[PDB]
Amino acid sequence: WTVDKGTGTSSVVEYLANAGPKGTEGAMRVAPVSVGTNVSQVQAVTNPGMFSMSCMVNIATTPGNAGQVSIGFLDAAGNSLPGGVSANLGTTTGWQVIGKNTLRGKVPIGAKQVRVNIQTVAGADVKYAYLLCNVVKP
Amino acid sequence: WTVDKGTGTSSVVEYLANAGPKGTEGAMRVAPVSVGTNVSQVQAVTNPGMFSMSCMVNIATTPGNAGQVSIGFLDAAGNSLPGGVSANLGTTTGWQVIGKNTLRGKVPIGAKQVRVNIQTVAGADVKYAYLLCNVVKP
Repeated sequence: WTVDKGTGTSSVVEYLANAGPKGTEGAMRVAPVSVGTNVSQVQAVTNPGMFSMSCMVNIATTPGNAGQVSIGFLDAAGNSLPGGVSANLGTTTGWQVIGKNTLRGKVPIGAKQVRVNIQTVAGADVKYAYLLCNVVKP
Repeated sequence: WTVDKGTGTSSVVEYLANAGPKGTEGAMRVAPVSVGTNVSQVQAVTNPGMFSMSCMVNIATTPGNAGQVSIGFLDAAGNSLPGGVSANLGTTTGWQVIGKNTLRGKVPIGAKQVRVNIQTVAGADVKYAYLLCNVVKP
């Protein structure tokens, strides 16, 4: 996972053992300060395809929308393509599922890469687990 | 194939025509000096998957165990993952099959690349042929 805290120098992004939904699995806690932190991963993908992702998110505290989880597609040169999807985390506390009707779609024509990004706003304390994406091809 | 002789500048790694098991195919001869020579190749692979590999090896001379053939898995970021396997070449001379109950397993989740390494110890002279690995999946 690529952790970009930006200028948010003291932002806390940490692995926590036994902190997931069941208490037996790992979790990633992101607590940005002043400015937001983005955690991302990029992998190879090809058209045609269909995808759906689910996430386990536990927002402890937030000053508003806690952030967003996004899926983007890139061509061979790294340029963004149409077909991106995003799910806002909201403000409701407790372990919850993201995102049933949001993080889904078709693999865009020309896509070489798929990138997931987890954005947590400044002032939010959120734990993430089970970042599961599946891409099914014909 | 990537030939890494390490500190052994005098190590001999050569292609030999008509030197394989049948006398009609190519073979690679490795005769390392001072330190062992490692020949490797990396290719992309991802979960889900299962794999098995076989090798044809002819040990001409060896001081001890002639070396090993290994398969390892790496993610996109270059981290080594569990599920690696290795097969020792032993001391028996003549064309023989390596990897039957050793170079096999499941592709670990998160794996983005698979790397084979052929290791020949210093002072050993062995020929390799038919380095056939299969990952069953489309």
